[PDB]
Order: sequence, then C-alpha cells, then structure tokens
Amino acid sequence: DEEILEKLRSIVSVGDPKKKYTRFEKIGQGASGTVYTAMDVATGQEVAIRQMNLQQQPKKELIINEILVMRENKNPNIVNYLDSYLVGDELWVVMEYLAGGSLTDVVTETCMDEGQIAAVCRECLQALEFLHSNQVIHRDIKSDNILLGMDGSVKLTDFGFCAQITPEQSKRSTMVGTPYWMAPEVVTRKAYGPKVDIWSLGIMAIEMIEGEPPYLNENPLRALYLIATNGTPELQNPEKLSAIFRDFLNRCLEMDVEKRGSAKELIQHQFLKIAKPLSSLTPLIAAAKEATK
Repeated sequence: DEEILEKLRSIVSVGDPKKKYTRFEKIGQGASGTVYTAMDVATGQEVAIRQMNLQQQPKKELIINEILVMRENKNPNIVNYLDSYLVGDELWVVMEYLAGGSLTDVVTETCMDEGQIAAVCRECLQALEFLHSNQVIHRDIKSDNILLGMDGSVKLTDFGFCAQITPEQSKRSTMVGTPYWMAPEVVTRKAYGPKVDIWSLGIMAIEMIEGEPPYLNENPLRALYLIATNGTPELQNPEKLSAIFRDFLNRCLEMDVEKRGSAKELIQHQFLKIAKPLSSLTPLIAAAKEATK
C-alpha cells in the first residue's frame, strides 16, 4: 500500500488542487468516490473532479492503470483526462466535463432516428479503432459510459476496467464487463480479445433502437446464461430498420469472433455514411437533460 502511494505520488501533479478550482458542486457520491463539477481558475474550463479516500479503495492498482492508460491514449472521442493530485490519502482525478449527460439519458427519454444513431456509432467506433490500434480493450462499453456535449460531441469514458494486451498475451479472461453488454465468448471461453468491445457497441445500438439492452429486466446472472445460449439477440421489430442498419448490427453481433467486424472494418461500413451532423443530436440531448432534471 505504501508502494501504491509512492507510485501515485510519481504520477500526480504537486500540491493541493484548490489553488486551481472554483465553485465545487457535488453531482455524485458513489463507492467509486465523490464527484464534483468545478471550474478551472486559469482556463475557465468546466471540469468533473473525482475525490477518493485511498484508505477505502479496495483495488488501487486499477486507479493507477486507469490514469496511466488515459494519459497515454488521448483522443477526441475519449473524455479528456486533465490532471491528478494527491493530498495525503486523498486522491483527486480531474476530467473534462461534458454538459450533455450520457447516451443513457438520451435512449431512455427520447427517440433517435437512424441518422442520429449512425453518428453516435461512428464516433464510438473512432474511439475503439484508436484504442484497439493501441492494444487497449475498454471492456465496459455501454451507454452509461458514452458522454455527450451540448453540441452533440460523443466521448467514451471510464477506463477503470480496461486491459492492455500484447502480441505475446493478446487475449484476456477476466470477467469485468457489465453483464447485459458482454460478449458471449467472455462466459463461454476463457479468452477474448478486442472484439468484445464491438459486441458491446452492437448492444448499445440495440439500446438506441429499443431503449434497453436485451434481457435488462432479467437477473444479471440469468442474462449471462441467456446471452451465452441464445447468441445473437433478436430485435422486436426488425422490419422497421433499414437494410444497411440491420447489416451493420449483424456485423457487430456475430457469434463467430473471426466473422465479427473489427473497429477498423466497421469504420468503412455504409451504415455510418447515413450519419447526420452531430449537432442533430442537440435537441434530444436538451430534452433528455430537461427530463432528468
């Protein structure tokens, strides 16, 4: 634990963060830590700050991994990691703040059209292709981890479950993902690769169509069994979708991992070419935000 502290203390910026931030509002208080929105004194930028008491963090290596991965894998489609501070055993992680909530708010409060869905899928695939090319698997892709700007910008977040692979050890076996969004091979085999993120993107697409991932109202243990034994999930109203969207979904949700599209391949898919401008999402984001408070 002392070593963890020393490692963290090499990573963080020096001193106390309060020099820097004005106007803390508490928007969250989980097991993960307490989350504030705040304002950067120098830049005027609005930030989201996570405060953690390290005494009560069970798996601190995960936090170090999260910061190190985020630091070295900056991308326009990933929520920007800005800075970190350590004051005694109080750790602060500073992230950029996106004022448009999450995709979850949008899919549960509004109805996306295919052009809007294509835009979101494209932006997510941009993040995934970058990560995968860098040998990083996110492992917990789902609408809650897709954050939005008021302008329609789409960004991936939460690297607390991510994995770094290598040519020597190119597959992982740990089950860390949220069950409704897990690829079947995670439970059926003891090895999976980057394409688990592609499956999860497909489930997210289903969220955007139907408002929920398949089996949501089943016990998570049961959903995992159902995922593994049913395979590619079935839509309620397939006929209502365009042929090209159905094809895109089939490619994300292929049971055979070798046949499932890779992010690089999917970026070329013609479904993404129907994407509306990202600002088309702004009215949905506003409506969802109002609905949620």
